[PDB]
Amino acid sequence: MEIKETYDFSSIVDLWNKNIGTVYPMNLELFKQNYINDRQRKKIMGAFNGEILIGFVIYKQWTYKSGSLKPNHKIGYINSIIVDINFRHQGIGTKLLDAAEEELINSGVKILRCGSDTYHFFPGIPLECLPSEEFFLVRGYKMQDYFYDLIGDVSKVDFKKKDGFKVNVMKPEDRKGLFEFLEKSFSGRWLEEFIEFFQVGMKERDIVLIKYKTSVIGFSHIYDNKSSFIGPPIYWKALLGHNYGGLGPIGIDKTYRKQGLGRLLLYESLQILKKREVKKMVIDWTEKDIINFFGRFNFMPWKAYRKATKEVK
Amino acid sequence: MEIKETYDFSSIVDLWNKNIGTVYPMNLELFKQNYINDRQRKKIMGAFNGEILIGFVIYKQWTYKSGSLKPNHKIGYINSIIVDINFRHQGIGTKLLDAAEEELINSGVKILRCGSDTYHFFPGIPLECLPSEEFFLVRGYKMQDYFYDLIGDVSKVDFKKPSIKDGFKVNVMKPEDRKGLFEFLEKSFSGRWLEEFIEFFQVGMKERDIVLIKYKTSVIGFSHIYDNKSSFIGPPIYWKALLGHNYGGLGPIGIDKTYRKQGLGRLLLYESLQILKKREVKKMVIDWTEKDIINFFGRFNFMPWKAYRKATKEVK
Ligand SMILES: CC(=O)SCCNC(=O)CCNC(=O)[C@H](O)C(C)(C)COP(=O)(O)OP(=O)(O)OC[C@H]1O[C@@H](n2cnc3c(N)ncnc32)[C@H](O)[C@@H]1OP(=O)(O)O
Ligand SMILES: CC(=O)SCCNC(=O)CCNC(=O)[C@H](O)C(C)(C)COP(=O)(O)OP(=O)(O)OC[C@H]1O[C@@H](n2cnc3c(N)ncnc32)[C@H](O)[C@@H]1OP(=O)(O)O
Ligand SMILES: [Cl-]
Repeated sequence: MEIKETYDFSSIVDLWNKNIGTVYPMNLELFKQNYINDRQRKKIMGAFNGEILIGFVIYKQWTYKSGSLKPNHKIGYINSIIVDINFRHQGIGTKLLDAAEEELINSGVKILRCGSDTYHFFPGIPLECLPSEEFFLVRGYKMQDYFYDLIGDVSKVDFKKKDGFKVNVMKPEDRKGLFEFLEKSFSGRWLEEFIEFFQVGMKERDIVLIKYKTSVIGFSHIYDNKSSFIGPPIYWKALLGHNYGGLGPIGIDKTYRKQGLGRLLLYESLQILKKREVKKMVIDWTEKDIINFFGRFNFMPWKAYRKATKEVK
Repeated sequence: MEIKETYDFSSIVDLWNKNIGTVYPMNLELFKQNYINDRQRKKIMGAFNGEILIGFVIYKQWTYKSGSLKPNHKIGYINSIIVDINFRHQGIGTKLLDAAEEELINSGVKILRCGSDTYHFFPGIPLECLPSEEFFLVRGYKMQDYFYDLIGDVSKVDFKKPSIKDGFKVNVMKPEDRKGLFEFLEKSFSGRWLEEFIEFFQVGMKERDIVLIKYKTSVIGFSHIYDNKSSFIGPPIYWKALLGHNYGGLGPIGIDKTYRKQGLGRLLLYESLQILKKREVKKMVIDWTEKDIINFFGRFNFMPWKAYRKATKEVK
């Protein structure tokens, strides 16, 4: 059994699907999009029996800026790790994770996270992967709070509907105002996302803006089967059926919160998706305390993910 | 707004599907199967605006024996409660649960449970219904541990048979094994599983849905398996609308206490799955498992799919 670098994305995707594809169905397009475009220092280590892939870990160090933020080099990530089911409990996972942790630690990482990376597949350890929590815990990762992907069917329910506030799809002329808003209200990871996604296929039609007069005060990113950029809400579209969609992120300026404007933006974003003939759709990577906000629109927790962090000693 | 008894199963199914049908797709065949054949003292109270159902609660008291066991009349169950999305936060849920609880308390109930009933739809509060936990908490229910439904695709993996001791062999049930099945169950699982065997055989369960393990001639264990031909719809295949073409399921599975911890369960499981895999089964579910038993099933590539939280209110 050899441990060595690999970039055979087809072999990886095949193994992923054989092992967890029922719940995290992976296509090669998504895998490539996410891996090739990520700007962090990144590596894939594979476990091999001769030329046959029997497991892999993907891992990253935070070395690229996030909007107005400079990289914190102390932070590393396990994007994913999977050993094939017929090769479990032989030490391969341990060897893979050791290789990745050693490399990260040698490069200055002091805090290791399970998912939550740029171009993540996972916000945290999936509930479907709950048995792996024992493997991580033994290896010094602390199990923290939960995040949730929510699911709803916008075709299924009708909802009932403020001076100077308007919500419309983005037009190309809005670009400048969108970026000023982000620089001001969401200047980290959501800003970085907007910058990078526009360089790899996101259209203005996927963005809804709420304005007060001329000024942008919040946004959503929405998804359907015509979107070219494949974002987290539609990662798992194989489970969502036909005319699938998604929504996230969504944010309002802190100054304008708690007066129903989030609710208006959400309502109008959904109506737009509804008129695009969307049915089943996902809202990604929510905290518990915000579920009810989307739940008023009949969204329910679908998938859960457990945050998990190892402090290097 | 009016609260009254209802048996309009169609309107209930529609309301269910409108509100939670993306993750718990209900149909009338399943609903009727589980509601009508339940033998407990049972009721549905509906909430209505004029003629229109806007909410319901289904609830039960343990009044019917469970195999060798007498009922414990102190246990009541909330089988399900759903208020329509367009009428939430108006106190309808409170009203319905108040009436359900009051009736149950007056018949001698001291322990109220969220799901887990006979002919349940849920083992506990679904994780998809997590925001309800807070609703139940306000009422004095206490949140305990979790159960899981597991999922796998038995078409995608091959396993080496586990190495088997002489005298043991595993076979689909035949119609004469019946006598010795019930002797095994009376001896080894004489509550809920015995009872369900009794009842399920009367409403379409078939020998082909049962696998049995034997030491020479004696029945030492069983599994219940399911596919698109099963006419009894049990827990593993409740949500078969989410499982695609050629769905299946497995559960319960049990080994006589004296034969445990020697690999016999693993053999029973392996062969039960082999049978399924030969029947062209693809995605399948294993229902209502505890955390300590997930990895027994996980060896065969099963993964937790749905989670339910145990929740109990003590009447004071
Ligand atoms: C951020 C994320 O990626 S979250 C998603 C996590 N991934 C998954 O859940 C996918 C499914 N699971 C898996 O792929 C695997 O179960 C993994 C990756 C979690 C673990 O890989 P494995 O190769 O089984 O790990 P490994 O065999 O090193 O360790 C498992 C146990 O077997 C033990 N072991 C090692 N060698 C042997 C042996 N020869 N015989 C028996 N046991 C052994 C290890 O000591 C370990 O026990 P411990 O945890 O008590 O120390
Ligand atoms: C065992 C099982 O069935 S588990 C599955 C449970 N069901 C579900 O999850 C299905 C989806 N959810 C629902 O159908 C609903 O949200 C339910 C059934 C959980 C709650 O129903 P509702 O009718 O909205 O509840 P109800 O209005 O009585 O009270 C809830 C809240 O409404 C508000 N409220 C209560 N009464 C009033 C009133 N008269 N006017 C305005 N607001 C009110 C309170 O904020 C209360 O808060 P709390 O939840 O902290 O107590
Ligand atoms: Cl941000």
